[PDB]
Amino acid sequence: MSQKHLQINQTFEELRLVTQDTENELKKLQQTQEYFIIQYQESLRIQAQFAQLAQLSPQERLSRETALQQKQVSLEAWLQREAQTLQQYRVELAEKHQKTLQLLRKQQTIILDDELIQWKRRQQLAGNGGPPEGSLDVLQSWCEKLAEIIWQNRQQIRRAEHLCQQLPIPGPVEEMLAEVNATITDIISALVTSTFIIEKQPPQVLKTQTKFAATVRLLVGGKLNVHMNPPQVKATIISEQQAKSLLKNENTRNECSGEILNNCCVMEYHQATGTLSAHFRNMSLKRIKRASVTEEKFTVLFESQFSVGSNELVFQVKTLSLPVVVIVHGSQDHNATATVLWDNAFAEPGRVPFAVPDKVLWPQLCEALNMKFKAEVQSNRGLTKENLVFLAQKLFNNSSSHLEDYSGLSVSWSQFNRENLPGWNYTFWQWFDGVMEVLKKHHKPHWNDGAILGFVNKQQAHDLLINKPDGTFLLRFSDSEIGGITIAWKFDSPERNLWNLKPFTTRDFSIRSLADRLGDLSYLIYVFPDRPKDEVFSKYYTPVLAKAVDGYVKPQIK
Ligand SMILES: CN(C)C(=O)CCN(C(=O)[C@@H]1CCCN1C(=O)[C@@H](NC(=O)c1cc2cc(C(F)(F)P(=O)(O)O)ccc2s1)C(C)(C)C)c1ccc(-c2nccs2)cc1
Repeated sequence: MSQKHLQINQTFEELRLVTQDTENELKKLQQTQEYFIIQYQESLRIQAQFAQLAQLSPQERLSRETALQQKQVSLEAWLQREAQTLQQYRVELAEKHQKTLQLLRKQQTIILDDELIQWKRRQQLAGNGGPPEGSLDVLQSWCEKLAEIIWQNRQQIRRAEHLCQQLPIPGPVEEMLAEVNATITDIISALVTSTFIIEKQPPQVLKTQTKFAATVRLLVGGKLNVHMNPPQVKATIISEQQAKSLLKNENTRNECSGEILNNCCVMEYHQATGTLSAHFRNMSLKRIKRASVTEEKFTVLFESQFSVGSNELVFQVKTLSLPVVVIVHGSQDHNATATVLWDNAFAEPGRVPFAVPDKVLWPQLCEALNMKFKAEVQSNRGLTKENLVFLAQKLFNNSSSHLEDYSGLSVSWSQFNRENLPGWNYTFWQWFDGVMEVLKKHHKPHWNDGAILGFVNKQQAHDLLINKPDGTFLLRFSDSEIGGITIAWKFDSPERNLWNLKPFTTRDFSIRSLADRLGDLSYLIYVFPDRPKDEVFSKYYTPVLAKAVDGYVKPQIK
């Protein structure tokens, strides 16, 4: 276990102990108050006995009167001392409650403002291919203890308040309790609202009329008996503007930007795991309301209303999903992805709904592109420092081959996916995404195997192959054709020594695969640097299969 995590567990055990201590004190204080009340009635009976001396022999009366006086004077003195003891125990209990609430405040800030935020950030980067955020198991186990400890303390101070109503003692206790109560309502509000979270986000590139899912959960749901009357959670699609004003409490009526089919779900309690979660499995976007379409951000607002405890402590919880870009056609998916990638990667913590920086530094963009690239190609072979130099030369229209020279250069959103690259009809994102699309669709094994060098220009291709045996070739990414793969090969000749074949695209690869095509060209012998062609591609050569129409009753490879 981590050291930061062990300290959290140490504090939970410390908080449990001090809450037991105030429970014991409150039981002692209830006994003192009850005994004091019996003794107060004993003082009224001394008075009643004095009135019963009216019918007594004044010789015997003298004895029974001095005795009643000695009893009254001592019981009166005891009662007065006991009254200050009751006030002192009530102050020492309020001080103890104030002390544990401050330790609980520090503990809750760690759980909610750091550990939960880290998990949410991990879930946010996972949308770009980052490593999975992991189970909410730990955050739930911690939030359960926050709920259990704040509740135990609230019911202790409700019991203390009953005692004060039963026997009021004016003084500093009344304002110490008024303060402890304010601290409790803040802790409970922050805990309830902050633990209503999306476990499984909806798709960030969302086509209308397409089934989609999301999972919301209340981390403290089982501990505060919210599972008793499981609340209905409703999902609505809202705009970036509607989200901004929603958080500033300017929601006019019930603002929304479209309709979600099957947008209602009742939370389900799972006794074994203690989890209270709404699983929306069949949501669908029926319509969307507009104001680029691929730059327009929406969010799925999940809201619910429930109360904590037998009585009415009602909470209205709201949680916004990570921004979503709504497409209708499917061809819009590529540009929508850039808007999502920029948001997921560069959102500053604590931002107002969907504010992103205009510019980032080249190494920040590199981290985002490499994370996306490996998720798309499904490989651990990502963008090397050389590949980054190639993309930096392309993006900045620079000649440097030193990655360090690009360190302090900034890429704006328009430089990434608005303005086209010099002398081209496409943006840097459209070029990079075109490479990912061609690799993902047909060449995942080839990319993983090292068979596609790709991120080299014509001059780099020339200088790598110049001193290689004839038939040495590399597969490169085409500049002129988005999603294109061109063969560069060396073969000594009078005109040129290096040659670039016409690039292939997914349409060509659907008719005949890259491996089948390379296998047909007998003049391609070595895959750069010196790997025999069949060694790298033979695994993927289509074995010619005979057909049923040609008279073959059993499958046959002809
Ligand atoms: C059939 N067979 C046995 C063969 O050997 C035929 C091979 N073949 C050829 O000869 C073809 C036939 C016509 C001339 N051809 C050429 O390739 C000639 N070259 C070129 O035409 C070009 C090279 C490049 C490179 C690029 C780039 F590198 F990608 P970029 O980064 O600037 O974008 C861009 C444009 C061109 S045009 C040449 C001879 C080699 C000079 C072959 C190549 C590709 C295709 C395609 N089919 C489906 C799509 S592309 C079919 C024919």
